[PDB]
Amino acid sequence: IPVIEPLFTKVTEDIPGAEGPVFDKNGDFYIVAPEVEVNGKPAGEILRIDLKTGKKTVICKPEVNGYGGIPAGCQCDRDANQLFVADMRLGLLVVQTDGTFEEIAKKDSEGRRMQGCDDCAFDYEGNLWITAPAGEVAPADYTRSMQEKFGSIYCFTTDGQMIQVDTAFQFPNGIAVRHMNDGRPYQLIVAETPTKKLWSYDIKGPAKIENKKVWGHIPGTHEGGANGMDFDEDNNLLVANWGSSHIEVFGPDGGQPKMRIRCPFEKPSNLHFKPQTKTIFVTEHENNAVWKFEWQRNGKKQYCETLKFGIF
Ligand SMILES: [Ca+2]
Ligand SMILES: [Ca+2]
Repeated sequence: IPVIEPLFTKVTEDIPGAEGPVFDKNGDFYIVAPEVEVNGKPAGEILRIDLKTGKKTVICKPEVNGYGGIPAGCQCDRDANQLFVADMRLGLLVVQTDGTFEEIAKKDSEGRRMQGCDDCAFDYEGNLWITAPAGEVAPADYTRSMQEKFGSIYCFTTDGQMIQVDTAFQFPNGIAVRHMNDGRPYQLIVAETPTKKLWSYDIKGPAKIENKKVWGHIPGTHEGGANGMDFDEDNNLLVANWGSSHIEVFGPDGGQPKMRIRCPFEKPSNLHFKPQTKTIFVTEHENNAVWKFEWQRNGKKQYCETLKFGIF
């Protein structure tokens, strides 16, 4: 398995548990700091990073009824410059660029308590697919499915429904949607961290998946495994292999990595492409920093890069 060593450039640092790198519609860059604490209690932050200077600005410190959040993953919205944020303590949040936020739901479509979320991914139809490795959201005691299999997967539909699509995962983490050339959602890819497995489902429609299958295998015996992921324009899946010092690259068909990217740090956590470029921004937990490197090609367009009123 070939391994490349691209040049990594430091962007900024000192961001506890650096995660969820994302770009909004205007090209602004954001990341979350889920491990920031205050007196032993969660006080995670959402930050905007000035790429020119690397200077940080906390735009939001989510808290609901005295319960601080643990924001971990983000997705940019198309129909408005707002961010959807997976929070391990608060569930799903919608955050405005001015710092105002709102909790999306405390219960799913079946009326059961919402679980803490980790990452999310929009399909081109506007449906948001979410991984939920934590137990019930605040005020319930914080728990995570690292050992027990109670992690779930949700789909937040365009018509505002929060539907659990599956469960029994041992820490579902990264998640990505594979689209057909016609732009139709084809497959859902879900990372299950400790098991070193990538799972796939066939997407038949909103909140409708079937044919669960082991899609890929993550290398290493190390503690950890697949964390965040994203597709490049050719549908190659880049996966942060937390604890391995590498970012695995899978071909459209899955299986074993077609190649690996060696990182100058042991714990890559998540990644994201800068729109219209080959630039990938990577968050990592060794130094709690954000880095960037050049990929061999542009990233797959994110949902908020698509046009609602586009002819072609
Ligand atoms: Ca994650
Ligand atoms: Ca990403």
